[PDB]
Amino acid sequence: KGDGVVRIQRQTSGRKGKGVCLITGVDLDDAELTKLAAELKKKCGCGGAVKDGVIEIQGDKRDLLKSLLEAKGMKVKLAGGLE
Repeated sequence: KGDGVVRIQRQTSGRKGKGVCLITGVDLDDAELTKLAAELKKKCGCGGAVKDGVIEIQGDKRDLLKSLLEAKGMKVKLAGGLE
């Protein structure tokens, strides 16, 4: 009962120096995807752009990402791992 899963990952390069955020997987209508990325770029600090299902977001706020995601009631895939 959802049809759509958003997953936010953070490919950092160390402790603190430069982190990136890639948003992809949102299985939803194409026009709907543009509305999602447009909402995050509305009040997140830096207008992020989209790229054929690939929205680039510069910021390590994965925590806030899981929140806005639970706002729609869809599923999420908080990525992670120990390295």
